[PDB]
Order: sequence, then structure tokens, then C-alpha cells
Amino acid sequence: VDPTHFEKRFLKRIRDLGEGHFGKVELCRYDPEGDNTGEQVAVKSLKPNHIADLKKEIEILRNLYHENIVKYKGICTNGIKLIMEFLPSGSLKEYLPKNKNKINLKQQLKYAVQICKGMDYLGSRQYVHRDLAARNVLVESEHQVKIGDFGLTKAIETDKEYYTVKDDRDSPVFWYAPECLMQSKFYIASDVWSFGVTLHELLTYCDSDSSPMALFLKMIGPTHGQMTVTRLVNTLKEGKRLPCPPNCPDEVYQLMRKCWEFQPSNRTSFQNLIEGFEALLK
Ligand SMILES: O=c1[nH]ccc2c(NC3CCCCC3)ncnc12
Repeated sequence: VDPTHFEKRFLKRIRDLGEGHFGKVELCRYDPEGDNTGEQVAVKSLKPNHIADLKKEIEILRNLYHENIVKYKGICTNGIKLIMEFLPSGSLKEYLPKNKNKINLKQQLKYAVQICKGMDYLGSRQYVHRDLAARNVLVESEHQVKIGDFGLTKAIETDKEYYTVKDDRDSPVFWYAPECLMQSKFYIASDVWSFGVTLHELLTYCDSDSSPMALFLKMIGPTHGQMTVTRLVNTLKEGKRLPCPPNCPDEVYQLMRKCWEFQPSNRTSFQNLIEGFEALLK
């Protein structure tokens, strides 16, 4: 009777797709007929408490409707699993290295526009994402990407400008704006900073040796353990930023630099990025 209800007994694990820290996503076939013709779907579950977190993520995803956000399909049930559409091309981390010859600058900018549109819609629902990275963007096709994970997404209070973070143990610090690193405050403009880092990743086709962590650990030093974040904040205070990726026109690098203004309120917005990209595309 309910198409968003997936019975556990028919949910067959095929393989792993990716891991967060407390959750993983697996490829499954939902095969109620039993002849291996059922649909393939992506299944997020917890690692053996964060049940409430997954439930909150489910309720967020369930109510987002946008062509650049991965489709909620249903739930499999204390314990619960999130069921999403499967995108065979995987994330940008998997896809870009294998399709460099296919994806030129024009196409890269189209991806960037689509990501900005997904993030802008998200911001309009009063959510901050907090995990924007090439690894969380899924490829629907050569012509379309979708933001594909919302494990850290949080609502911002009405008449408040940020969400204050409490659990930060497993933060993606090389994607984080200073206000997040120093004060654990997350503005929509912090997602913008993160978009800047994701855009850099896009422009280097997610080559691991040009990854934001790799390049940042070159600048400051790779062997500071507990002092890494402090040295990262210093670097950003001193105005050091990631360099222009190879083959990236200056005009695109300036858009990127606007995502990286030290003060949140002086950063560009997603609507402005979209305009800047659309102007370079015409
Ligand atoms: O096809 C997919 N659908 C949904 C999520 C997803 C995914 N999610 C990952 C993203 C990185 C964080 C862990 C979950 N990874 C690969 N494919 C898919």
C-alpha cells in the first residue's frame, strides 16, 4: 500500500557506496518478486547513539524537492534506514578522474551552477548544510549533478543568522570557513565558503594530490596533529588561500576568491555565483 515503505525482507545488499563516520550508504536491490529484477536503490543506515540524527536527516530530505538534490524514495524500519535513488555514476570523487576528457570547463561551470542552485534552495528552506564537498555531490549524468548527502544539515532558527555547533569531533576542517573553525558558528555564508573549496575540487577533477587537505597540508605543515586547526586558522588570517587550479581562467578564480572572504557578511552569495557563472557561459 505504501511506496515509501521498503520491507527489510526484500532489501538485498549488493555493495558499499560510501561512508561518513556514523553512517554508511550501500547499493541494494529491492526485490519483492525474488527474480533479481527489482529496482536498485541507495540505503543509508547507522554503524552499530545517532538514531535521532538519521531520523532528522530523513525528515529533511523527504521534504526537499529539487532537480539538483538526490531523491528521497522511502524508509526501512527502533532502528531505521533511509532509502534514496541510486546514481550509478557515483560522486564527483569517483566520476571526474575517469571522465576528464569528457568534462571541459564549460561543463564544470554548469555543474557549479547546479550545485549553487541546490544549495540556494536549501538555504531558502533555512538549512545550513555544513558538509559541502565534491565527495557529497552525485553525478546524475554528464549534464547533471545532485547534492547527495545531508548527514550534517541543520535548521537555522527564524530571526537568527546561524546554528551553533556542539559536536565537532569529526569536522571537515579543510572545507570550513574561519567562523566555523574558531567559533563553531554556521551561516549560509559558511556553506558559500565550502562551495569555494568544492569548486576548486571540481576544477582539479578531484585529483587526490591537489585535494584541499593535500594542498593545505603543504602550506602549513603535515605534522602538527592537535595544532593543525590553529595553524590552518593562522594561514587564513594571514590571507593565504588555495592557489588557482591549472587551466582555470582568472575570472573563475576571482569568483572562487569571493567565497573565501575572511568575514562571512563580505562573502558572495549563491545567487551572485550563479549570475557570475551564467555570464561566463553565455
Ligand atoms: O547513488 C547514491 N545515492 C545516494 C547517496 C550516495 C552516496 N552517498 C555517500 C556520499 C559521501 C558520504 C557517504 C554517503 N554515495 C554514492 N552514491 C550514492
